Amino acid sequence: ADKSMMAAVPEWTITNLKRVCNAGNTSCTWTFGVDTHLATATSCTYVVKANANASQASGGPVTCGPYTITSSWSGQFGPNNGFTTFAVTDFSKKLIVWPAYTDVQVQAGKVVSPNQSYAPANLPLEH
Amino acid sequence: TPADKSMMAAVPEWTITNLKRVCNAGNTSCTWTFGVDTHLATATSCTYVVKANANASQASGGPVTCGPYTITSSWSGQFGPNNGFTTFAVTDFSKKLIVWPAYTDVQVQAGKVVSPNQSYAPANLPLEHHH
Repeated sequence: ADKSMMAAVPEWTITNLKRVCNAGNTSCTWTFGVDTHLATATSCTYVVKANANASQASGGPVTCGPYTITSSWSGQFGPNNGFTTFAVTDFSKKLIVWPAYTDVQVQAGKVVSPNQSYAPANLPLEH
Repeated sequence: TPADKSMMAAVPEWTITNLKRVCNAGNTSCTWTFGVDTHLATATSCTYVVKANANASQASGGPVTCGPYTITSSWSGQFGPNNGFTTFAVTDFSKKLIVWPAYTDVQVQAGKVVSPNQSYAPANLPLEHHH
């Protein structure tokens, strides 16, 4: 038997996503909004620090409004295809999305356009 | 350029089949076994081993290749240990598609197959095959 874990709600849009890292790459500040389209959007500032290579570091958990956010960077496909995945969880709703951005997309410190939308999945936590 | 873009690919959901975690007695190795069934093709069977000096069940794994897939995993206790959960990242590099199956420790701790099989909608990952 098969069960779809995808929620029957609109995709969540990650708005105006950008990554700004300091000169030494020991701190990267990600800013974005989370717009579920069914409620007021949430604005987030998400800072990842490291002794070296903050852009490769795993971040969080960070709270932003109803969300708990982490991130993980992967160079599994080589540096040219490095990418960061966020895990954005609304614990109250038991919903999770995983926005994922290549370094190519965010390296210039400009906002990613278009905004990217993701379908939430159910996470069967026990409250 | 449009304002917004759905990243969800126009393909059937990938079903993770017969998922099981078995860790050794000292929790220095956990073997996850599961299939990736995209339905568009016959399923791929995978054996995914995560090793650690301690607490392999909490350790990040991969990358491991299984058929066309590259797989990593990360465990999170952000909601407390009773709500620990493992998230996989399963990417088909050639198709530029990725899913993130996620299982709570409660679901897998018995070492028994998770049922029902859980399916996930793939997202597009805009990797550059042409640098």
